[PDB]
Amino acid sequence: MGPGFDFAQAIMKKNTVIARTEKGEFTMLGVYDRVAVIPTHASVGEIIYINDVETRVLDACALRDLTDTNLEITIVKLDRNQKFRDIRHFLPRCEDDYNDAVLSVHTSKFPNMYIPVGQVTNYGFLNLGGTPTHRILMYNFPTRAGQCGGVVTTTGKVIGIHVGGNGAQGFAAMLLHSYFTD
Repeated sequence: MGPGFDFAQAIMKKNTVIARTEKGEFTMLGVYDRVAVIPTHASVGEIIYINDVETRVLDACALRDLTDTNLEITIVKLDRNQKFRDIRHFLPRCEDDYNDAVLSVHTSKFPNMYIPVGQVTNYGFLNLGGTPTHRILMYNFPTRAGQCGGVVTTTGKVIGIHVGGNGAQGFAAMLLHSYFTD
């Protein structure tokens, strides 16, 4: 409808795939080459389905910060015959707060979904399903089941992926440029 949705659509149309594990279907953001991200609670194994194709997982790494605390991001390298558009230059370098964000989701259940979630707070510490977690972003939108892996954007920046909510508020793990230095 406007410039927020335009930037979000540009990311969804070229840099997402539908990932399916034993724990369900997730929006998965492709970042560069064959490297993508997914919430750690997706429990990625040796095999994953990508747009319903059986795919070997070449590597998977559940990130923690230097305090040894969960970040709820898993970086996955996919045995795929095709590279993602490199979007590392849209990633923020530091932890920050943001105005006017969009959460975008694409699964079987919720195709072509775009939610204007508004202002984003650097929340920091969250007990997320009983796991201490750092680098959490918070938005005052009642997000639901099926939205995990959703991409959080502003005009010009890809800032996080949706990892849960409490019924009133939604929560995303930060994406930083330093996670994807090759």
